[PDB]
Amino acid sequence: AELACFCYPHLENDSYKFIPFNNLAIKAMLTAKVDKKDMDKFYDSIIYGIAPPPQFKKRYNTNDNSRGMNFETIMFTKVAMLICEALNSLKVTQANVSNVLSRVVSIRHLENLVIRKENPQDILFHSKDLLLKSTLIAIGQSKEIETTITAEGGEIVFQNAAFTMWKLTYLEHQLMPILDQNFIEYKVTLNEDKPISDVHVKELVAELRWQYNKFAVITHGKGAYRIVKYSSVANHADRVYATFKSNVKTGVNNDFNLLDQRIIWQNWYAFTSSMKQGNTLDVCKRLLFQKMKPFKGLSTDRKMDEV
Amino acid sequence: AELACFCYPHLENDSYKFIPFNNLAIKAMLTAKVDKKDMDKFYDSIIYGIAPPPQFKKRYNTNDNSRGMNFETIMFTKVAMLICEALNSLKVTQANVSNVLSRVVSIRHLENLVIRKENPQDILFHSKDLLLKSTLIAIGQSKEIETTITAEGGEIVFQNAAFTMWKLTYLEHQLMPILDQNFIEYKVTLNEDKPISDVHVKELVAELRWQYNKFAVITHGKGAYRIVKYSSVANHADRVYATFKSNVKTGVNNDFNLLDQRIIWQNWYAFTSSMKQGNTLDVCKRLLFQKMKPFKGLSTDRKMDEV
Amino acid sequence: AELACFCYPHLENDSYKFIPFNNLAIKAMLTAKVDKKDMDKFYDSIIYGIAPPPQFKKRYNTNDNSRGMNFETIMFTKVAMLICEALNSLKVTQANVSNVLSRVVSIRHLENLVIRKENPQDILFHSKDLLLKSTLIAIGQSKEIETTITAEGGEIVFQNAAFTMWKLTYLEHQLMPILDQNFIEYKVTLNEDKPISDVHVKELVAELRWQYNKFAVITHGKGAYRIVKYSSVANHADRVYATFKSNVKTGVNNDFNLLDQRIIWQNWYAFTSSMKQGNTLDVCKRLLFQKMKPFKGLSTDRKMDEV
Amino acid sequence: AELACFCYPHLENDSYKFIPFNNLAIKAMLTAKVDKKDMDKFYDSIIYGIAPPPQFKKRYNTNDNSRGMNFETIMFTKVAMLICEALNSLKVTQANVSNVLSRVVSIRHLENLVIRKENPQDILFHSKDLLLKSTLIAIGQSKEIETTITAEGGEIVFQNAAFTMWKLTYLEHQLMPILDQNFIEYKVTLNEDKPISDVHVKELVAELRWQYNKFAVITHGKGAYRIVKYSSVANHADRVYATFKSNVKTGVNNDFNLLDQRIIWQNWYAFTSSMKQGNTLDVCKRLLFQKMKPFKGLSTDRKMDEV
Amino acid sequence: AELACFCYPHLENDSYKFIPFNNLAIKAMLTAKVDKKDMDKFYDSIIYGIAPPPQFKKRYNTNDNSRGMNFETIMFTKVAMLICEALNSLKVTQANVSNVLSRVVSIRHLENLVIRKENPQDILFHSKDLLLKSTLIAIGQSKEIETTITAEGGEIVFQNAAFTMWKLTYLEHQLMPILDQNFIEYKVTLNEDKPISDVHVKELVAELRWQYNKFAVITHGKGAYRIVKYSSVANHADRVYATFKSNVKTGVNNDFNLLDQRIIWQNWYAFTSSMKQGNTLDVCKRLLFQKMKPFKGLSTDRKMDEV
Amino acid sequence: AELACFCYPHLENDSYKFIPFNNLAIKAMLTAKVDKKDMDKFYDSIIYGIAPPPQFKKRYNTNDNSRGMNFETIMFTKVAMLICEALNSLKVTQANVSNVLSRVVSIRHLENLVIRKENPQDILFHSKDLLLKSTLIAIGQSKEIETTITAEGGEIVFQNAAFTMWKLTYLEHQLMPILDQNFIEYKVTLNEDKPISDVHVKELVAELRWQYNKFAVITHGKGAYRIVKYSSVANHADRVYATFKSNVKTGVNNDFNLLDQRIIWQNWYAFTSSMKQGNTLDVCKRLLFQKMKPFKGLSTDRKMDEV
Repeated sequence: AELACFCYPHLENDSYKFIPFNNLAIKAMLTAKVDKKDMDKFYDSIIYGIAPPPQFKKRYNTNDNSRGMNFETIMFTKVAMLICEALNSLKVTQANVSNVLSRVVSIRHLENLVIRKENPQDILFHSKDLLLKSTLIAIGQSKEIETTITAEGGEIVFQNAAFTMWKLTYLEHQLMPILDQNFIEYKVTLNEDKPISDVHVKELVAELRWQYNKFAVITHGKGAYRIVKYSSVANHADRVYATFKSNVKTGVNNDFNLLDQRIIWQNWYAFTSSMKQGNTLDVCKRLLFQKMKPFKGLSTDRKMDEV
Repeated sequence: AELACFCYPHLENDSYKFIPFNNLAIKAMLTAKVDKKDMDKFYDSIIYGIAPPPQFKKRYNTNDNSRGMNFETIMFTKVAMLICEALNSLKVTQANVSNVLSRVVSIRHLENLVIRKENPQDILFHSKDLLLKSTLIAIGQSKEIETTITAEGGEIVFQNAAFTMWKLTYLEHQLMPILDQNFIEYKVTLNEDKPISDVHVKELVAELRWQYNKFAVITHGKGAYRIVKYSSVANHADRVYATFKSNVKTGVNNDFNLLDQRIIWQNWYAFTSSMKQGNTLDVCKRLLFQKMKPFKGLSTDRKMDEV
Repeated sequence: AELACFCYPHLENDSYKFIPFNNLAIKAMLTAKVDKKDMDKFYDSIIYGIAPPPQFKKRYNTNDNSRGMNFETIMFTKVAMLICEALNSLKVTQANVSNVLSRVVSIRHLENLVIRKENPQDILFHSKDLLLKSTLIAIGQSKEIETTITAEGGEIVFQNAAFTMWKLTYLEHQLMPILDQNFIEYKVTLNEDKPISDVHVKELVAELRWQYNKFAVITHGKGAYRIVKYSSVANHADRVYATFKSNVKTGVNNDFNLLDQRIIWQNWYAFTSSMKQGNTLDVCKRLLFQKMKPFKGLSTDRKMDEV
Repeated sequence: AELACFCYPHLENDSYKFIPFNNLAIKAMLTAKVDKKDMDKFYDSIIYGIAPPPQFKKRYNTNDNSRGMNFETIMFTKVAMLICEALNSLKVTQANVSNVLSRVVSIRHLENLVIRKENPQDILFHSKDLLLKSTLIAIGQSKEIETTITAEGGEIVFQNAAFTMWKLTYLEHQLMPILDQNFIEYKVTLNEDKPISDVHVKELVAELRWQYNKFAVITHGKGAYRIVKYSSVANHADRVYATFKSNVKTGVNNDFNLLDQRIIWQNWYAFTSSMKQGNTLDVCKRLLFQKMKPFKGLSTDRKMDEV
Repeated sequence: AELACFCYPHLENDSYKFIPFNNLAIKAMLTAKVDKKDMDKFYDSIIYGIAPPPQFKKRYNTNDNSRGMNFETIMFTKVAMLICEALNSLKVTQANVSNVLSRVVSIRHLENLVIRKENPQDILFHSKDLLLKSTLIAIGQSKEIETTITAEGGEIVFQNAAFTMWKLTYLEHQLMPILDQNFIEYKVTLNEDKPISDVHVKELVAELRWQYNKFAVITHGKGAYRIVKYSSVANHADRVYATFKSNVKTGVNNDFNLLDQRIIWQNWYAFTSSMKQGNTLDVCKRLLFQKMKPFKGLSTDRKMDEV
Repeated sequence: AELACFCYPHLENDSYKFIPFNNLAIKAMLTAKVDKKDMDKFYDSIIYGIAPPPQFKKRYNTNDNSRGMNFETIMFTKVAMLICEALNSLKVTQANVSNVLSRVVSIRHLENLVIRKENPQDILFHSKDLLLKSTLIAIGQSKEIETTITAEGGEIVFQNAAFTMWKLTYLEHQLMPILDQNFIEYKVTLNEDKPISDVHVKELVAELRWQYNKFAVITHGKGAYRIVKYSSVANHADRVYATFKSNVKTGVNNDFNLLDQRIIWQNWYAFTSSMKQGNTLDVCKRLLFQKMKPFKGLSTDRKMDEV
């Protein structure tokens, strides 16, 4: 999921521009015999242009690899272009080139932006500005946080004055869909990164308790709630901790937003808050299984409405 | 069926213009939690633009509502545009905005115009003028009456020097088709709103008696005959009476054209004429079931032709 | 439509038995070069058994004949068997063999019996007795008249205490279906060949006037009403007159039952009654086009029910 | 849903036997003109045998009726046979004939038994005894209560030492399926009609709270829990009250089993318990909307398991 | 893969008989809430009969488990029957019941026997004797070794005077097929468990070198060669070592037949021979990666034939 | 396969231009009766333009000829255009016209170029220069040798610093595909026509021995390796010898590049080297069957990698 999997740099017109790879060039690369010291260099397919460094092979699916991406689809091309336009608007310098490209990002998030972008009803279709801003945050090249308007997208299943809830269409993705057919994940974005009233929070918590009782409300600390099956918070806990460590080992400032305590699942708030307080993985995961104790009457109200 | 279900007003360039809704914006609105005092205001979906007031929800079909319209079809879009072009040619003022938009109209009539408009053989395809005039009468913003050239359309099943008979293709509609598969309805329009000869009337009555003996000839008082199954005149009687009352309660001038007595079904002429004389619903419906008594030899002639 | 098209006689066990033809044997016959004096003899295909006399060739469809029957279907076989069982129960003698077999009958009527016979819900499926009686009348080897229980069949579209109305499924036949896709014909059979009350007649005439106004009520004189389009009574008039002549030329007693005058279409009753009075074809057909003059209130009642 | 819709009585061999109707006989009946005083007598189709009294017409679907059953399917036949075998094992007397046959029962319940019966893995397939007992309770001719082994059936979605939970496959029924595609209903049967431990009850309540939070736990008083959407308890409340009245007006002993108070939804227990105390409909329905107040920690446990 | 997954014991007629499970009974079991001390007891589904102990749940596929078997196929039933007939011919005693049933066997091997058995051209179809003997060795209840005639089966791709080579059709299995679409595995069985000539060995080694150069020739020590991709010998090495340990820990006599040294792949013969000499896993696997050194001219001969 | 099968010359603008034939014109020609002395002249179809000389008839497939090409496909047109653009860039003179056009070339090679050309990822799509150069060598009008960049194309199955290996997609060709479904052929092109290191040769020989052990490495002497089944080198040997003779009889300089001795199959190098030394066909083919004798350890290395 490194940006180097979709494009390569080219100083042209005294500046850094980025070019999408040709899937056939990637195809050729995957069949190449490469001298060891060249595993980290761009590959010349001769017939189809430059291709990613052979050290990234495992990122692409083959008849003996399904943990990668389906680079021979259109989406791959579209996702690559999406990345390039955003990177080109940055005018990166030799100094930063490898850093940007070495950055691992979410392919699903990017495919979702493509789907927004190519949709004439979606603002992103009408605003190169928002589109760029939305992509920039998605590829870690922006400080702003993802809000409703800049969201990766999906199917809106609930909306309020303060939040917007999306169903992540990952199962139906072309590039790198989720493989487990029993997967189901939602995302809640703030419409505005400003203070929210108790009332408009109550509405959100009521909808999650009623419509999604079998889901845990968590967050990856980037300003958005993630709705995941309770039987999945373990993995989520794992990956977020890794990412926390990485930045601690990478020196990268870990700015984890715990979000509203009233909304996040108890155990998660614990595991997470512990992590921030700079703790160990094992000490953290303890709290996810630790059956704890500490709005109300919501289910009853919604129940009564229905009746 | 209120015009507010397809568009919203926007004072731009010092005048009122109307914009079609995005189905996805409507989609989002239908999943929204709305504070009570906002049920009558346009909804901001954020991602897809403005959407109709949430007080109109029941106008759209969902997995738990089939009494609405299939707003996620193209037709919806087309019908919305149709309405907008017509409304824009009016240059409505703040004073009249809500009135026009609050007006309930027939969606089927509008889908039928779209079908005429997009048909290169149909004049409406070649005349923005007629098209506008045809739409204006359809959305109650014109005084002229619907005649053959401005008809909602359908399949011409009979034509004369004075009339044109159309089969209403409602079953095969995209936006809001009739659901009962045993439905069948025709419409007869005058080619010209001028006096008609006895002869050219005789031809029309002969075709209705022969080809449509199981149909009642009625009218909704807007200048056109409606051919409906006898097992349906009850509902028709109901809705036309309501509309009569509404305008009496709304102060709106009720100008009901009873049309030719020689053509309209006896009982209907009664029920209707009674209504005009300002009577009660119950007093009116009496006459539809009251087996009464009072051209001829027509069936015999047509019968002889056949043989 | 001669019985000789489905079977051949074989004196075995000192009596006449009849055998169904093999379609392939018929197939071979149709490709045979036959000496003139053999056109009226059964054909030996050698490989597939006996086949009908080559003088009947035009009775079978080929790539250059569609006025015949589709003898290569199962139905052909079934219809042949049907005929044989009935003929075998007669124990025909040398004296009568050729007469029975030379008799022209209706193939559609026979296919309809097969459909009744093979239907477990139909009595004919449970009674070899009725089945035989029904077939015997169909192949002109019985004096009884076709009544509801012995009817050729079809879809019951109306039933009363005295009559049963059937839709003739000829379009969907396998052996010799009607080719004109705009064909539509009904048949009314008496449930009992006894006197019928005025009331139970009124019900029948009311259903024909309401539900079938574009149909003429006639009869071929064999005791059953035939409901045919007015644009078809001409042909019907023709064929029935021919059949009348044939029997007059054949000496065969013409017993034509005009049926109830109150039900039969006026002009038809005339044309027919004239025919019986022993008249000319031209003198007879005159009356079908002669726009004449002489129960009531029926349509109004049915109309009122509907409303 | 009266038993008279599937069979008719025939005293043969000095006893009452019951015979299934032929769908074509029903078909004919539906097209019959019947003298008023005969609306309550069995109809003779002549060709297809006896048919139900024409007063039951609305029980069968036609091109202008979808509130009936699809009698032209196999299921109809199967369901009819099912009923007959059970009724025949009773040896009903002239005295009781009309009572048994006039009894309204659930067609869906009967189709479900057919599905059990014809399933070689299901005991009912191997035991004419249980099958009969299961049918007898289903057609109100038995005092025993429906338990797991005699259940109408469906898909087992949960099972315990004391209960068995079934998904009602009504949407996929042939004879009289539910038409609303958003329908979903479950049924919980006791494996034994004996006292149940608190523990094995706790398991049942935990599964309903976790897996079916959007469902109300009610009962029709016949010894089994019914799991229905909260947006449906209104209708359920209505029909059960009617049935309560009917038996009070019919003098039929109303033995309504309120079932465990710990399991039944609060408001329902109220509405129901009120009904038994002999109260009014309006006084009863009050309690369904009356947001009340009065095991625990279950959701938390199940939540923890998942994690 | 324990025999307890397909059947249960029943002392009937003073002896032990085994019965196949009903898939629906297994289905119910998988939805059951079971008290801990009952995880090792047979489950009573009530409606579908006995089912396997809930402790084996993971052996069956569900919407959240693909590492099990597709028990709802016919094959499951067939494989179960296959096992039962064989076990019933043993007349097992209370003393041995649990041992036999606790035995883990290969499901693919059993599905392959079913395919042989149901094939009229295959001897196993004509000999209950061989069939039983073939099954008995497959479920570890026989001392004889699998030879060509008693082979699990597959597609014969090569045959000699001494051996028979089969392609394992695992990908196309119904019950528990291989999931990796790039899987390919062969099996070589001796036609007779007697000494083989050098010549008829040479033919076998020549066919493996030419036609299967990218395959390693190994064995699981039960008397048959297994042809597997070199990129798979690692797993094979793992599982065979485990099985070796198990029997050492289980006290079960480990009789591993290294087979011909001239045929088995060098490294495998090492790894294996080491294992027998009673060594450690790590010490054993060393030799599989240890690029060693020590018939000929075979490829050249085959190459020349082709040309 | 003569260039005259796709185009005809036309001196226009004082120079030679070439025009593609219309398939329908060819179609007409194939049905023409031609006077003998006209078999070598272009044919005038009158309606579809000029067509090839009737002496080439056997080059086109008909309902009684499958040894030709499917000229009624698009590919035919495309391949013709491809040839014309290349020939037009030559500005051929009257003196050379017939020579160029009489030249027999490979149609498959040309279809492959079309596939490269029309592929936006392929350089040939972006460079009229390379495209022309690639075509020119393919139609024998260039001295340069085919290298990776100018290759006919196919699916890249292996690539190195010095070579590129392609799978010839001949089976799936439109114009003149290979008919034997068991056909399989590869081509190895040098990326640069410069000296290659021993190492980068070793990689190529290792991939051929491992992945293609059942294939002979040969060459047609034009600078590229051809990978063919050993059961096919006979034909290859035949055709290359013919071509050698032709040029010796045609006086055309035979410049046959034997390519690397370390890579070419032994026997082939012999047969070929013999041919060059100017020998007889029979003397040459001897060596292909003569089982001879004279890098290593490669298979073992690759084998070890896999494990």
